[PDB]
Order: sequence, then C-alpha cells, then structure tokens
Amino acid sequence: MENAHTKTVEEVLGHFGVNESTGLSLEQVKKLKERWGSNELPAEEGKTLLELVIEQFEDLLVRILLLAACISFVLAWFEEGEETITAFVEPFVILLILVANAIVGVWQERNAENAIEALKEYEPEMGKVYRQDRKSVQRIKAKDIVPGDIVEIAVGDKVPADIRLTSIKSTTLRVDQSILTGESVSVIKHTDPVPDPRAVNQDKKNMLFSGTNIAAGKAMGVVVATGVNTEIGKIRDEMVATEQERTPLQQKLDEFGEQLSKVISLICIAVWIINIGHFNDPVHGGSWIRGAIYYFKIAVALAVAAIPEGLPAVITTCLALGTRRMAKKNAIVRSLPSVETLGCTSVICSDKTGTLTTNQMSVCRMFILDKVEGDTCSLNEFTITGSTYAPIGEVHKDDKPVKCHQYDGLVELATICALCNDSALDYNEAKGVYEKVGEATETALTCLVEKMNVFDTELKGLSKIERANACNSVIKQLMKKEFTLEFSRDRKSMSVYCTPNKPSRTSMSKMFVKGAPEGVIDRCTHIRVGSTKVPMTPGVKQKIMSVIREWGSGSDTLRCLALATHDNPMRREEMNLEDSANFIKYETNLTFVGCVGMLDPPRIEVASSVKLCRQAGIRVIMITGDNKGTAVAICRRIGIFGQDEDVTSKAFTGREFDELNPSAQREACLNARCFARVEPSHKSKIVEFLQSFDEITAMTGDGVNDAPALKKSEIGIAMGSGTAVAKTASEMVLADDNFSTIVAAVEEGRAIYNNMKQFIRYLISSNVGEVVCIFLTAALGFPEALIPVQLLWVNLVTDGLPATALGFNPPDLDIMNKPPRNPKEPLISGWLFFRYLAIGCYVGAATVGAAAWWFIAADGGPRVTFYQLSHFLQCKEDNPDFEGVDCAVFESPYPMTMALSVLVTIEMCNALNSLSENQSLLRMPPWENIWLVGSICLSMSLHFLILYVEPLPLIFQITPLNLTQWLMVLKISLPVILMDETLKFVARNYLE
Ligand SMILES: CC(=O)C1=C(O)N2[C@H](C1=O)[C@H]1c3c[nH]c4cccc(c34)C[C@H]1C2(C)C
Ligand SMILES: [K+]
Ligand SMILES: [Mg+2]
Ligand SMILES: [Mg+2]
Repeated sequence: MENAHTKTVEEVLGHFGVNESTGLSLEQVKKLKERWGSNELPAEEGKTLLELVIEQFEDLLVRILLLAACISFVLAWFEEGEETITAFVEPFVILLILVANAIVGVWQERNAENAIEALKEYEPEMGKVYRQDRKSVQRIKAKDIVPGDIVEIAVGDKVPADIRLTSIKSTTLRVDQSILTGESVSVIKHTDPVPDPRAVNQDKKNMLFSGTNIAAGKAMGVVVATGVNTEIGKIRDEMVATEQERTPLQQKLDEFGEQLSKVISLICIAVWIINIGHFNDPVHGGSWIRGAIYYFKIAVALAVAAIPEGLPAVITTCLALGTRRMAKKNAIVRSLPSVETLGCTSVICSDKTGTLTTNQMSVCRMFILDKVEGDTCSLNEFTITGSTYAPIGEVHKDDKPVKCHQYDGLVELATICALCNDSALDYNEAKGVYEKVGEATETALTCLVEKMNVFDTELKGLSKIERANACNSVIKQLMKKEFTLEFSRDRKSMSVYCTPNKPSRTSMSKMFVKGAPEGVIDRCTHIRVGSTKVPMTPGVKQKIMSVIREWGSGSDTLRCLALATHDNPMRREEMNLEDSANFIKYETNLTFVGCVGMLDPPRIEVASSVKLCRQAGIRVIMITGDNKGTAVAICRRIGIFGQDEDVTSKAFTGREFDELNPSAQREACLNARCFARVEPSHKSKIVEFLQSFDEITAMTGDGVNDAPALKKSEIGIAMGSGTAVAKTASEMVLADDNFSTIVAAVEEGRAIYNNMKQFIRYLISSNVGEVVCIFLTAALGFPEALIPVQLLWVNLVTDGLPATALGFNPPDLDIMNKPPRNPKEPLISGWLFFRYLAIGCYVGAATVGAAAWWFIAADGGPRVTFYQLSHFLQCKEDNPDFEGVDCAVFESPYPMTMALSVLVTIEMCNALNSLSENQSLLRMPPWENIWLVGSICLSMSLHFLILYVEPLPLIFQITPLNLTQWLMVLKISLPVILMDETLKFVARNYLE
C-alpha cells in the first residue's frame, strides 16, 4: 500500500483487515509473505575479473591486432628451423602487448567497492512486531516483516520498514531522517493524515521510513511497504542503474578506434590491388600457398604501423601520476580516468549540509536586556565565533572582545542552556574531533556554555574529554534538576525544575524555560534586566520581537530560542505530570532572560572556492534537503546569490519542481542555482537534465541521499566525514574536507587534458608516418624498410619515453581563467590534420629514401640499380641485369638500420616540436621541460643499446651505422623541425 499518508489510521488498518491491538495472525502473514516476499534490499553483484578482461578484447581495433598476432604466429610457423628463435619474437611481443594492455584497462576502470553493501547496513537485523500468536510484543528478523504487520518502535532502534504511524506512546516522537533528508535535526511526528499526495518525504509527518533511527520516544504503526517498495528501496533502484559512462577522452578514443579500423582494412585492399598477380604470371616465383604470404606480411605490418601500441601505457601512466599529485592535496581518486574529467566540468552540484556547511550547529548570536526607559528597552547584542562543536571561541560585543563573567544577564542565560538540556558533548578519541550526543540543537547550547565560561573555571591542565563538559559540570554542581517538563507540540517549549544546592537556606527553587520565541515570551510577564526584574511592556515586547524577527527572517536567517525563567514556580505536589497539556499552564508569568540564535555555519574555504569557479566559467548549484529559506540564506553567504539579488525564479523546492511541466523543468535546471526540500530521487533527476544539455556535472555530497546524484554524475565527489554510502558511490573523496581541493583539482585536471591530447597527437602522428613508409615500399616494390618487430620497439620503448614526458609539460599561467572546453570537440583540427599528414608524409619518404640511399649511394653497398631494386624479388644468380651485384644484399641489415635510425631520430624531433602547439621552439626553449630532454637522451641511447648488446640486433635485424651513415640520417631527419616550424609560423602569425 502506497500514499497511505493521506488516509486516517483507521482506513489503513481496514485495508489489511488487521486489529492494531493483536496485529496480524500467522495465517495472514503466510498469505502476505508470498505476494510481498521477504523484506530486504537485494544485492547487486559486480562483474568478475574474467568478464572485465573479455570486454577489453571485444573492441574492434583490439581484434585487428589480435588477428595480426595469429597471422604472425602462422608466419613464424612457416619460417626455417634455423631462424626459429628470432621468428617467434614477433607474435609473442604482439601477444605481450595485447595481454598487457588488457589487464591495464581493467585495473584502470575497476571499482572495488559496492554501494549496495553500504546501503544494506541501514537495514536492521531485528524488529519488534505485535502478532496474534503472542499476547505481548515479539522480536523477529526484519526479513519476516510483511506489509500489514503492527510494529512497535522505541528509542535507539532502526526503522525496519516504511510504516504508517498509529499511536504515539510518548509525549513527542523524534526521528533522524538524514538518510533521506540529509539533515541531522530531529523531526516531530504525529498520527494525523497528511493531504497533498504530491508532498515530498520531508512533508509527511505520519510516516516512518526504513533505515532511519528514532532519536526519542515510543510509538506503534502498520507497515505500508517492504523490500524494494520502500524509500530506501527507491535509492538502490537508482544504484543498480549503470550506463557505463566514459570520460570524453575515452569516448573520442573509442570512436577514433572504429575510424582507424576502417582505414587499416582499406589500405590492405589498397595494397592488394597494387599487388602483382600471383595467379597469372609471377614467373611462378612460388607455389599457390606462397602467393598469399606477402599479403599476410603486408597486412601485419600495416596493423602494427597504424595501431599505436603502448598508448594505453602512457595514458595510464599519466593518470596514476596525476592521482598521486592529487593525493598530496588530500584528494583520494577512486577512478583513474576521473582525474581528467574534472578539467572540463562546466557545473558543480553540491549538497548544503555536511558539504558546504560543517553539519555541526553553533550559536551565531545572542542578546540580553541592557536598560529600560518607559516603554522602550535597549538590548546588548553579542556574537559567538567558531564553526564546530569544539568548545573553543570568544564572545564579542560591538566588534570588541569581552568576557561574559561580568554580565549577570548572560550568567543566567548560560544557566538555562546548561540546566535545561537533554544533550551532551563528547570527544572521540579515535576521530580526534568533538562529536555530539543527542539533539544537535540542544548540543549547540552545550558548546555555548563552555565557550562562555561564566564562572572563570580554570580550564588549563585539563584533559580534552574533561574539557567537553567542564563548564557544564560546574552548573550541575550548583543547581539540582528535580524533574523535566517534556517538550510538547502545543506550547512549543520545555522547562526544568531546579533547586539550588550550595545556597540551601538562602535561596529557593526556580524554573527555566526554552522554546519558540512566539509561544514563550507571550507567557512572559516580565523582563530580566541584569539581576533585577522589570514588568513586560507592550512596547518592550514589541522591541524584543523586532530583533528576533530580523534574526529569523533577515539575511542571517538563524534558528532562535527564547530563554526565560520562573522565579517563583508552583509547588512540587501541585504539579501532576501525567497530562502533557497542563505543562503550558505550569510555565507562566515567566521573566524573559534572553534569546540565542544558531546556524549551521558554512565552511571557511567554500565562499572563496565559489568565486574561483566563477572565473573559470563553472556554475555552482545547491541541491539540499533543508528548507528553502535556510538554503537561500547560505547561498547569499557563500556567493551563489547576491545579498540584494532576486531569487524568485532562481530557487525552487521539490514539489514546485515536480509541479512544473517538462518544458518549465528544463529552464529551471539552466537558470536555478538553489533546490531545497529535495527528495533523493530528485537529486539524480536534476543532474539527469544537466547531462541532457551536454554539460559535464560534478556532484559533491556527504549523504546517503546524495548517492543517486553521485552515481549518476560523471564525476562524483565525497567528503571524508561523510557516510560510507556516499564514498562508494563517488569517484573522488576529500579526506580533509577541504572544499578548495575542488578548485585545485579542476586546475590539475585541465593541465592533464592539455598534455594528454598533446602526446596523443604525437603518437598518432608517428603511426601515419609508419604507414606511409610501409605503403610506399609496397607500391614501389623495394625490400622491407621496417620490420613490425622494429616498429613495436619504436611504438613502445622509443616513443613511450618522450610521450610520458609530454605529460610533464608546464601548464598555462591563465589556464584557470579559461572556460571549460567543448566535450564534443574533435581531437584534431582541419589545419592540424593537414599538418600531421604533411609531417607523416615526410618521415615516410625519409625512411624509404634511407633504404634507397644505401643502395643507390654505392658507398659500402652496390651501385645504383633502380630496375633491379623494385624487381629485386626477380633476382636469382645466373640471371642477367643482376651481374655485378650480390643477390643477398636485399636481406642485409644496413638498409633497415638506416631507416630505423631515421624513424627514431625524427621521433626525437617531433617530441621536441610537441612542447607547444603554435609556438616556435626559439620562443619556447626545449629546456622548459626537463623530463622531455631526458626522455630523448634515454630513448636515443636505447637506440644504441639495441644495436650493441649482443642478442638484440639478431632479433631486430640491425647493425651499427659507423661514422658516415649517421651523418646522412642526421641531415635528412633534422628538416622535420624546420618543416614543422614553418607550419607553425603561418598558423600563428597568419591563419589565426
Ligand atoms: C586489449 C586492450 O585492452 C587494448 C589494446 O591492446 N589496445 C587498446 C586496448 O584497448 C586499443 C585501443 C582501443 N581504442 C584506441 C584508441 C587509440 C589507441 C588504441 C586504442 C590502442 C589499441 C591497443 C591495440 C594498444
Ligand atoms: K558516478
Ligand atoms: Mg582496452
Ligand atoms: Mg549532507
């Protein structure tokens, strides 16, 4: 049964045919057990490691390299037995990189924590029900509770299901709804029906929600919904939903893979049509099996040349080195790709309570009476500092520090706050911070007494635990509280009856009252001025409320409590405490002492972080569960709104948002910076609209209610003081709760993005140069210039060192002054594609020309034969036109090691040209990045180690170039820098 909050307790009881006294029977439970099942949150199992590694191989471009792995394994299977050691190097190093990138991709995207497990912690193991088989209350598992059961709930217990309240056994019933509402303040509940079925969970005072706990009181009720039907069940339904979101860089590289896969297939057929016919007259060079061996060797080389192997390594290396840089700022990155996404975020959604505010209530202001003249009175306004429950602070009067031991009106004010309290302060030894005991509102008064220190009690040489209650224990030794008049909804106040201890015969009993200002001071017939007592004037009572109104409804917008006392209370025996309605009569003729305002203070660095995101073009939108008045008040402090700014169309509540038509809801998500009284389902609903607009959203909650908005967001952020559910649902956690890490992570995320796309183009320009080299030798007919074994060493070891160093390029000075980049922007531009194509064509001709140089230059090699070079496959000894030259020169390492040195040297040049896009190398010196110069030296010296170390040149088929051949490769490769510089000059000084 749903929407039972609109129906009376008798109607709901009549729906299940149950008697609230005897509850359900055993035969009716079994009938309800079948249809509604057991009451629990089902668990969502995660994908295992065997399934995640398979999805790495399902990519289209991975299947291309995997295809070349099997072809090279068959090509190495047909090789002669003498060369077998060097033959299997190709398929193994291909399979080596194939498996290496497979596990790196899984280790990168894997989320090791499950949010459903943290959500199932709120399900209580046991519950208390009334059933027909027992005359009294029974205790059973929460799994066996079915809708229609009559349950009893007491203080401290967790609510096993969603329950319609029937009878409240205590005076008032208080609940902690922070699960759904995100707010830690207790809520008063009743049994009366609530109209307006569209009302949110915050507006239903007759319902108990599963996972919440009871702050105080005792009551009973009937279970409307169990299992997934509850409100916590609506949370996990949005938790199990995962769209496999991918960061924009992963999204474009995923598309670039299918765009590259079509080219590799077309280039294979492009060489196949230029392939001389082996079915007609290839001089019968081989058998029918030997005809397809060249097409397989050229396709493997085309795949190894086009596919940028090692790219998953340099990307993952940049993410891990960026995650470590963020951990030093106390930001724990739970998803490696998510450090890049935070650079392009155009909007930041933030929960107010626990994130923008300290979640700990503190007294902001207080006042007492100063002087009374006629019907007009003057007040002394005081302010109290500190954002936390830590009993530290100093009271200021009119912008001057003052000690309150000399104000007798303040001493009695602190007397009321300590003496009438159900709460206490506590110091956590493990957490190292002061926690709260009981109500957070009453705890704010406890801190005030310690921070005021009216009696000048010595606080030095006192333990941190003893310091919590230190100033309260003194007042407890003074006055003895005999009993307490419980808080009741009618009078909106409470009181305590205390008698002095030390002034036994010189003093008499008194009664201290606190409550809502309207209901209290109307029962106050006097005003406390210092230690004296003056009658309450209608002109005085009008001036008193004039201040309390400006505190509640003003730009401050603080909660207020009127503090009054009864000097001559009624006698002990004359008070019968069973009926709660008599308490408003017992508290009367009070003397108004003072009033104390309180607020949940915003965090210190939040207001400064908002101004920085505003300069970066990043909006901030508060989505909270608190009231609209308090939220707008916080937004004016932190800078989201202006003090005089009109919030009319810029702020909405939960029901107001749902009431709008879908066309009106769209406009709100764009222009509205504040959303209050928001159900957890609406937190994800707001973020869902921002994603429909092609915006990159960042959601920072601390709460269980924030979990849907966190999981739905592309990059979520969690507070270290937040619940475990909010941590497992996000990609990032702030351990120190510093909000300035958000603006520091956006700066760290933009520097990575500019460097990532920089080496992405460097590695992608190196591949097009290797395709032109392998396509030109196949069209001309020259022997192989580059072996795919050599290309893998160039793609991984040679080009991986400067590519990783390109991630260390110094960021921009104004980088945080730029608006967020377009998430749909291409990786390459029109002029950038023409440039990488022009550069790739020069290196392709430089490596092919290097092999043609050794043959045609006739220094150390044979003389120049062009017809014999393209036709070299037709060379067999005793054939004319080959007279004078050896037929084995085509397999010599010299032409290949000539092209390999040209390829490596050019890649050291392109690595140097990758410092800045359009800037020159003279105005941007090469030493601006030290890691890049060191990467070139290591990569260049590794090109020597591959030649000289004994086993290496046999598998790679290379030899040293001695003295002279290096001068040919250095003069041919160096113009790459001059050629690229010209393409940068016309783009910088002319194109734009
Ligand atoms: C087994 C494994 O997980 C993988 C791989 O083994 N790889 C990458 C890859 O995902 C491939 C890839 C997919 N999309 C792109 C864009 C740009 C570059 C690459 C890729 C490199 C690819 C390869 C083969 C290195
Ligand atoms: K998420
Ligand atoms: Mg992969
Ligand atoms: Mg919160």
